[PDB]
Amino acid sequence: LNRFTQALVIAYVIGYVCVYNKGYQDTDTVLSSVTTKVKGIALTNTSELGERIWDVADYIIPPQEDGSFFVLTNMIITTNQTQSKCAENPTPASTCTSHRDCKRGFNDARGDGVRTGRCVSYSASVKTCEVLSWCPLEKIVDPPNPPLLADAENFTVLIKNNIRYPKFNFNKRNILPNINSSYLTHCVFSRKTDPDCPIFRLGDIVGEAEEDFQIMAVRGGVMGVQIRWDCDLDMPQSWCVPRYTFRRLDNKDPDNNVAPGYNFRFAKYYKNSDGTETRTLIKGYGIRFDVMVFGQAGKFNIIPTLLNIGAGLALLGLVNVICDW
Amino acid sequence: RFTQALVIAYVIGYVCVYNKGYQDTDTVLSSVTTKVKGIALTNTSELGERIWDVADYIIPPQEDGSFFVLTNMIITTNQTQSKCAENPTPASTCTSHRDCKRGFNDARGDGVRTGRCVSYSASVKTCEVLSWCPLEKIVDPPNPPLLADAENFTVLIKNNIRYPKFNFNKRNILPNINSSYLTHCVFSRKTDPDCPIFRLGDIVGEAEEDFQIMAVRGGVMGVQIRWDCDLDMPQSWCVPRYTFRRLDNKDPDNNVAPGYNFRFAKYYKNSDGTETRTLIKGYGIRFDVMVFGQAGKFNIIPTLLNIGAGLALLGLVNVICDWI
Amino acid sequence: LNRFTQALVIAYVIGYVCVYNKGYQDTDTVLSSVTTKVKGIALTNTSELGERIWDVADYIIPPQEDGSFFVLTNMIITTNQTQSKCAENPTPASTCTSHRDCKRGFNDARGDGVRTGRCVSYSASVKTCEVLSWCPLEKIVDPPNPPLLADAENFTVLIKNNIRYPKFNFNKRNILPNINSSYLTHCVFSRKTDPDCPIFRLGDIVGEAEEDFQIMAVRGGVMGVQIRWDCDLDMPQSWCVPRYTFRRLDNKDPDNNVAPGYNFRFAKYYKNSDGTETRTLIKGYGIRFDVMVFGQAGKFNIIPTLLNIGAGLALLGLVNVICDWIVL
Ligand SMILES: *[C@@H]1O[C@H](CO)[C@@H](OC2O[C@H](CO)[C@@H](O)[C@H](O)[C@H]2NC(C)=O)[C@H](O)[C@H]1NC(C)=O
Ligand SMILES: *[C@@H]1O[C@H](CO)[C@@H](O[C@@H]2O[C@H](CO)[C@@H](O)[C@H](O)[C@H]2NC(C)=O)[C@H](O)[C@H]1NC(C)=O
Ligand SMILES: *[C@@H]1O[C@H](CO)[C@@H](O)[C@H](O)[C@H]1NC(C)=O
Ligand SMILES: *[C@@H]1O[C@H](CO)[C@@H](O)[C@H](O)[C@H]1NC(C)=O
Ligand SMILES: *[C@@H]1O[C@H](CO)[C@@H](O)[C@H](O)[C@H]1NC(C)=O
Ligand SMILES: *[C@@H]1O[C@H](CO)[C@@H](O)[C@H](O)[C@H]1NC(C)=O
Ligand SMILES: *[C@@H]1O[C@H](CO)[C@@H](O)[C@H](O)[C@H]1NC(C)=O
Ligand SMILES: *[C@@H]1O[C@H](CO)[C@@H](O)[C@H](O)[C@H]1NC(C)=O
Ligand SMILES: *[C@@H]1O[C@H](CO)[C@@H](O)[C@H](O)[C@H]1NC(C)=O
Ligand SMILES: *[C@@H]1O[C@H](CO)[C@@H](O)[C@H](O)[C@H]1NC(C)=O
Ligand SMILES: *[C@@H]1O[C@H](CO)[C@@H](O)[C@H](O)[C@H]1NC(C)=O
Ligand SMILES: *[C@H]1O[C@H](CO)[C@@H](O)[C@H](O)[C@H]1NC(C)=O
Repeated sequence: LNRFTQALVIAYVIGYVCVYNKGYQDTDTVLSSVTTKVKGIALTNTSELGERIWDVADYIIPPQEDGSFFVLTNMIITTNQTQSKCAENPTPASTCTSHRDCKRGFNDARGDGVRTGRCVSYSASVKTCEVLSWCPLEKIVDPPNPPLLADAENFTVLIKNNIRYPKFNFNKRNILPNINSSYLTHCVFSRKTDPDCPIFRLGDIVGEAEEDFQIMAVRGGVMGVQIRWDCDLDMPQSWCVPRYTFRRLDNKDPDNNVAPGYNFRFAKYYKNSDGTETRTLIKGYGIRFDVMVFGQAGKFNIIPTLLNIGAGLALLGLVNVICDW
Repeated sequence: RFTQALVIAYVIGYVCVYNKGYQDTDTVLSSVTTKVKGIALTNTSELGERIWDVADYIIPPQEDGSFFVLTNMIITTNQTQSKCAENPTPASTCTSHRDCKRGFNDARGDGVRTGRCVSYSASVKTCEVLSWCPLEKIVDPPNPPLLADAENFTVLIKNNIRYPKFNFNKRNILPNINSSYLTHCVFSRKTDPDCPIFRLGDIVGEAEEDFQIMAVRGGVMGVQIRWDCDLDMPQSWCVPRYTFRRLDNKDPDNNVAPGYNFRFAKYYKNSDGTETRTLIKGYGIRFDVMVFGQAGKFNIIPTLLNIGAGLALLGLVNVICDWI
Repeated sequence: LNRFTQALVIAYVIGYVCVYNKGYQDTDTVLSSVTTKVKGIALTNTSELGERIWDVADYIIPPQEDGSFFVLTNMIITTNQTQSKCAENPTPASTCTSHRDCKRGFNDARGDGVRTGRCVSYSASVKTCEVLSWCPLEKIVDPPNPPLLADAENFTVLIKNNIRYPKFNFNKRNILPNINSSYLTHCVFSRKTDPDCPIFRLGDIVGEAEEDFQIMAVRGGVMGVQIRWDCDLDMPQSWCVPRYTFRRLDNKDPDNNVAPGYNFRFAKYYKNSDGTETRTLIKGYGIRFDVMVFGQAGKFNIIPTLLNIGAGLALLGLVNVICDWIVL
């Protein structure tokens, strides 16, 4: 059996660990850099404001980040805000019977405005603590449904990705050389037909991830666009190609978390003709796209090959001793 | 027979529990999400009581992972494209039209120099420059900080992570957690260790620093999240380890641009159609969420490899020590 | 010749793989954090707008990102935009003979504005589909040359980089301790004279990368500022130093790609005195600087050393068999 185990370990190292595990290569992680450009426009027949356009280029993307990017899909717009005092929103913690309940400063922190000791009426029927803040306060209301920027589904993002492996002084780009420029003029990614088209539709991105753009885009979320560069360096540089994946990253489950979906506040400031400041507060919901790039590669190397082969010999010594037992 | 019992206790006992060398390694793919909550009041000198809603007014701008909380500032207003005197400086000062060179003397004092020489005041005179005017006065930042209420702010930090190799992923919000809990919990090493909502002050504090001394001139806080999991263990044992470091140097010497700050502006189309802007030198603390980690389950490839060398190693151990 | 191969593998492991490959160390990747601050100002004698200043601090850098940063170098400014209906731009797809060609909503998506069914004249000689949108449209024209913010070449960016190796509880900063503060007051990086000056001039950055700031800055691009921390931790902590590299990242070749160079749109919003909104649309071209920090380090360790030595012994066993076959 001594000649049998010896033929087993030789088929175990060369056959198993050197093609299946490919242990004869040195590893190297990817040094990445990405670039996005979103194209589209969206209409909205607001209740009172009437038809309105949002050019996803300028109006839709706060702000214009490096790798990742954020597409506005839904919103609650508070206007004509000015530095002033006013009534908090009706709430067990905010409600007051008189000047005694309102404490200056402390009752402030809670309702997004600083409380002055004064107690005022939120309306005729009810009364609550006065707060100085950006006024009028933001109404407490649910986001519109369907989403205003529902046209977002049909947007499209061009994703350029240059990568390099420092160790192997090798680099490549997600736009393969065998590609027409007129092709990228109107192509759009799809696993089936056009797999090399770096322009992805937003909906397709969310879809592919087993989700639904229209249900998401109401309260927001974050989509992970994973690009994987797993190349065999010893193979032709032509075989090196990006593998695109798509995940929803945040939790949809209302329980067992907080800040469901994804959203943030931002503002537009306007010097009124009176010289006084006013701002428009915007609670924007949307989908944030995180472009996550990673990978590994390796050519042949004598250092790792000899070191694995060496242990394969010592391992055949034990194996023949395991055959004796 | 004694050395053979030593190497067996050396590999299985030492390198396979202490070094845990029977596992395959994998680095983390991370993704984070922050939301800062708070508000702050300022009784400016002249401007009087004023509110800054850390949500909208306090965070320029709203970045991905990391985020930046405005804590102090020097506000220059009513800026317009125009000419005016540079700030008094050995390089900028002039005796007459001869000292002011057009364009060149520009680069230095944050405005372009027209050949003209003008008085910065009655007693002194310096090169005229076109620029955003009036210039930003040269003054120290307020102390205490205006947005000193910042200490008491709180940041929710969500962190989803995945290990590609082991097709495994977890989130910093553990499943054994009420939603009402996260409604008002606040992190603390002692009582609530699983509360992902950290107070800013606590963050700076924990790092052995002081929010009020920092927030005056600014700095950058590293919020390190470490995911070191044993994948062969139950997926339930996989948990984030939070650390806190100040990253920038507080020492005035041996560096430049102490603390952390930047300029930004607010533009306003005047009714005359002419442009004016408000220049703001914002100081603050920038929070860098740095996520990293490693994990590994059992694997025959690495185990046999290491055991193999352990045998060859007992050959040199017994042959070389017998020679000694 | 067996005593010969045994002296060969010994000189192969200790001599080759343990000094040249340094395989006796454990590896560790760098934890990084960077901070940039760009300083400069730039003038522009626009056609009609006359002399104008852009303080790279505030006016030049949309927006103020974490690691990477973006310097505005060229632009096409569309002003007095307001929500309104107006003619699309002349195009085979947009052109219309009458009300019949213009479909409400659908002909919208294409020309950056939503089409109302009505067909209007883009001018006296031609007519095209009316669209509601931010109006007037952005004229279709090529970016100015030379670039308006051509003064950008002479800007300078301070790049502060703190790094740490978690495993070895070791950390260091790209500003070495042997450095005066007055030095960094006016130093400027150069491979030759001042190699330890973390304040790089933009042009020098692009130059070093074998490119030209003035040709780039017209249509934009992205520069990779690579910082490499390759330290030997068993060596004195003083030998640990950053190596700076520079490499244009985007493709200049017009063919075999799209979105050549680098640019984006952004806007300035103004509440008109009438209460109505107006905005200034800006197609900004520029160079985006990506600070890419990476590295590896390692001290001595018995685990990896014994491992490699162990295989060197088994390797000497087969090496005896290699000279056997050579003997025939
Ligand atoms: C440029 O020219 C090619 C013309 O064939 C085109 O190739 C294909 O594109 C379609 C996309 O739906 C595939 O259905 C089709 O199989 C491909 N055709 C063949 C057989 O070549 C390329 O896509 C264009 N650019 C390149 C070079 O990829
Ligand atoms: C999850 O939910 C419950 C309900 O809020 C928490 O219960 C509180 O928990 C503690 C610890 O057992 C009690 O001492 C308190 O009396 C409870 N508070 C009140 C007033 O209801 C429970 O702690 C939470 N579990 C976790 C995630 O630790
Ligand atoms: C948008 O809103 C109005 C008011 O309901 C409607 O009359 C008009 O048709 C709508 N426009 C489009 C293009 O849908
Ligand atoms: C997106 O695409 C299709 C095809 O144009 C269109 O019919 C549908 O209305 C679009 N969805 C939205 C909500 O814009
Ligand atoms: C802030 O400043 C003024 C002026 O001294 C004072 O009258 C007012 O009470 C202060 N506001 C608060 C609520 O702290
Ligand atoms: C702003 O600009 C003009 C510049 O001449 C000056 O007259 C005016 O005083 C300034 N306005 C304010 C409110 O300070
Ligand atoms: C935040 O909290 C405590 C609450 O008692 C208070 O003492 C402190 O003044 C607050 N800090 C600041 C700086 O407002
Ligand atoms: C800029 O533009 C004008 C108009 O051509 C010229 O008169 C003026 O000298 C220029 N300014 C500078 C400082 O170069
Ligand atoms: C800007 O917008 C309006 C509305 O279309 C137009 O009537 C007006 O002429 C424009 N103003 C200027 C300054 O050209
Ligand atoms: C920048 O620097 C050089 C050297 O001072 C100067 O000759 C050149 O004019 C400058 N470039 C621009 C665009 O001002
Ligand atoms: C600091 O000081 C001395 C002053 O003579 C000078 O030689 C040296 O170059 C400076 N060191 C650095 C790091 O610039
Ligand atoms: C917004 O709010 C206040 C409410 O009293 C009103 O005085 C002001 O005119 C409004 N601003 C405009 C001009 O829309």
